[PDB]
Amino acid sequence: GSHMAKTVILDHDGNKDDFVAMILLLSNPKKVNLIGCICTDADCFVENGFDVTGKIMCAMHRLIKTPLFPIGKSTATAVNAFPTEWRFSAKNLDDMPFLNIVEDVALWEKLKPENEAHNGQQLLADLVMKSKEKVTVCVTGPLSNMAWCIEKYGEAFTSKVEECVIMGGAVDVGGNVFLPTTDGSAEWNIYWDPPAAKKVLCCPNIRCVLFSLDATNTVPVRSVDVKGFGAQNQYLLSQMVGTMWAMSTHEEILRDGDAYYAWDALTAAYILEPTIATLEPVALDVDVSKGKSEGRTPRASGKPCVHVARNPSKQMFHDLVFASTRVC
Amino acid sequence: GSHMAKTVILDHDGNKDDFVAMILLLSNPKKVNLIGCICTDADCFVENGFDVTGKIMCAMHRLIKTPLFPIGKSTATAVNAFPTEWRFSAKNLDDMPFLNIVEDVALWEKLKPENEAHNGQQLLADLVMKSKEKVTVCVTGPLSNMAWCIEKYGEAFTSKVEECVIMGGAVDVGGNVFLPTTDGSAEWNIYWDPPAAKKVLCCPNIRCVLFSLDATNTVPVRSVDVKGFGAQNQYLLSQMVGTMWAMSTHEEILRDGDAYYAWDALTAAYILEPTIATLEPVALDVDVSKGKSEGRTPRASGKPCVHVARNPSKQMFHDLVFASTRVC
Ligand SMILES: Nc1ncnc2c([C@@H]3N[C@H](CO)[C@@H](O)[C@H]3O)c[nH]c12
Ligand SMILES: Nc1ncnc2c([C@@H]3N[C@H](CO)[C@@H](O)[C@H]3O)c[nH]c12
Ligand SMILES: [Ca+2]
Ligand SMILES: [Ca+2]
Ligand code: NI
Ligand code: NI
Ligand code: NI
Ligand code: NI
Ligand code: NI
Ligand code: NI
Ligand code: NI
Repeated sequence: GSHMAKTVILDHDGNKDDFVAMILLLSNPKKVNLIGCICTDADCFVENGFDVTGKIMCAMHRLIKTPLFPIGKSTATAVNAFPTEWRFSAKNLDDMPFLNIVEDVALWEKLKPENEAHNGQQLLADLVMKSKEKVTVCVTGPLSNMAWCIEKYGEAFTSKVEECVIMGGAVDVGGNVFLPTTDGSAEWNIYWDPPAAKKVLCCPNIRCVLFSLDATNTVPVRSVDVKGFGAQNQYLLSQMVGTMWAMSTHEEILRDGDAYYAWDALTAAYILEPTIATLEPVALDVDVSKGKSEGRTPRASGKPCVHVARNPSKQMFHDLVFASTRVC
Repeated sequence: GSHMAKTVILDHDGNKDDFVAMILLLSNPKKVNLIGCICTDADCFVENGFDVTGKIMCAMHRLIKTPLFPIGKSTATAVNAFPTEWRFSAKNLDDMPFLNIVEDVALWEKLKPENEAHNGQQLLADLVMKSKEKVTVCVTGPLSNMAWCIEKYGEAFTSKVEECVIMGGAVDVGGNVFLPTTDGSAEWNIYWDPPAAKKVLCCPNIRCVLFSLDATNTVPVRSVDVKGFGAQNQYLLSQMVGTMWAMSTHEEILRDGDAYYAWDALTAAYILEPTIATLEPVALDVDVSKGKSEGRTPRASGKPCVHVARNPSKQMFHDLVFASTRVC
């Protein structure tokens, strides 16, 4: 009652924080048996995110013998697209020396054609439904794949979900989608596909834990913390996460306080440490209009939709990330 | 006639290629005795450029016992600043795990106060005038510091320069300065301070070797090459340079063919291997006007100003970069 790992699927969209989330889950096999990953063409170009997922999988398998697992490119399409500039980060990671260790590249090239054949939405449905135990789905991209599963299979899928831990939305704080067509009240993961997020977030048959901006604002990614990885540069996982975070520490300056946060990574951290945040049940009325408020997740004007994460512990997050990135 | 290392100062502005340049020079003590570095607040924020210069110097000193050396922040200011977004690269590098190894960070905090007192321009003049050998000055940022020295000390300075190997200009090809007020004909290093450039490039008392876009267009930083560093991830210098390049391989897509190149690195490569390119003597009419063609370096309607690098060897560049990055 403590020695059995949770079965987990990571449903991501391939930016730096998604892969830090992936590394936190995969680096902790005592707690997490990662049985598959989905990548969506949202905050990455899916082929890049796909390759990076495969090569992280292969490196961890090489170093600490975590299992290999199916990886599937979702064919979900945007309602509203991410800024193209942000979506290149998976290509940069694909080219990094830590993701081009020769043994890792060889194994991934052997495994790629089989994973190529998967459709990511069907894979999420198949992995959950074929799992012996209930599965925790960690969603760090849009909710498009979860919605597709719910629509297609209803309770035959949702009854096999333990919980869905989700990075998305903004409840009692401002959004982070700043465009001439928007009011700034929406968060990006929701904005990408609002109807998907409405279908999932208020589906009565799943437990949704929601790491909204309310909580993710507590963990800015800053230089003074990032420099910490230097002391443990001999570990591949510190090189990876250290580099991933270092690639982002200027964004707060460049965008005038609109920081890069460890959004996805904190979300995944909850799976690893359930006491890192307290939960608050909330009813949500997800805005699916095509006005300026598109994508907003305001409290409904009302039975709870989601358990909203509150007051996350910066210190626990820090200790998990640094301990995890010393694993190998 | 080959066993005596050249005496070199790197006069740079702190971007990823400036540092790959610094690395090619410092990793090859048999060929190059690096006696100083100047950093200008142009394609970086100077405090970041300064720190990264120091920590690279400290890392190489620890690993292969290359000498320490003075480093100074120039007080040169922009006529036309680099795009702000580009300038943050040295902040990202400052935060990288390979540039935060405890021993190197500790040595650099010990040396920083003494280097902080230096004035970049004054340091450049002092080092050249006090050298026993004539000094090859590698310039990979704007020409502001060379122009200051030539102006203040005349022959006192210029007679102590072997040659100035400069990244700048575009002679028979287009520029890379793409702004609402410019015609695309000028190159960034010249455009940052055109009068300084005009003062050095046609200075009758200095040999200038110019790596303009004509040559540098041969060495785009491309994923298929960058992925090679993975095979060398055990060497610190391949982690640095592989990461520096992998941070930039997306730019060719992002700016629709306007690629990231190994501009400054090829410039330094010439100092290491003079047969990497051939030289053509060319008189230049550097444009200092405030219109569309500000910063252009056209052929003049004259005695040679510079010796322009031509048809650089892509293969020799590759072999030198990959050999140098296995040094430690
Ligand atoms: N500036 C930025 N650069 C790259 N990615 C992102 C995101 C992505 N969307 C979620 C948080 O809004 C989280 O899943 C991020 O991966 C938001 N802002 C970003
Ligand atoms: N896109 C870009 N990102 C970052 N830096 C640069 C430069 C800098 N200017 C010179 C080439 O024009 C070279 O010395 C570079 O360091 C040009 N384009 C850049
Ligand atoms: Ca994400
Ligand atoms: Ca430069
Ligand atoms: Ni147990
Ligand atoms: Ni399969
Ligand atoms: Ni710590
Ligand atoms: Ni600003
Ligand atoms: Ni000799
Ligand atoms: Ni001094
Ligand atoms: Ni384009």
